Amino acid sequence: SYQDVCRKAKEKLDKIEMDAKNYETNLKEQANNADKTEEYRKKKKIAIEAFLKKIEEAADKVAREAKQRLDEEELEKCKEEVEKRARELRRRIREILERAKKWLDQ
Repeated sequence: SYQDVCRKAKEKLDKIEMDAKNYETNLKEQANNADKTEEYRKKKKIAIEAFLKKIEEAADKVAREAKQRLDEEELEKCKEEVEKRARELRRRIREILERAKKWLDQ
């Protein structure tokens, strides 16, 4: 049903968002203290970008599949809600990357 599809897509996006927040918390807590050379910063930035781009692939897949299922009344309200949730997740993922680059450039 459109109700189950909506609820499940939102639940999956919430899980991806929490995984991104937990990853960010783990960066600040578990990362080791070494000489922050230009090379160290570039190596860490490319890995963080790769990790966050893979989180974005998961969010994109959940959103595209939810929209596709809702396409095949209140169904339009659900599509708007899932798309708004996908956009906000994308902005949050972008804000994590920006804070991480600022954190490495300290």
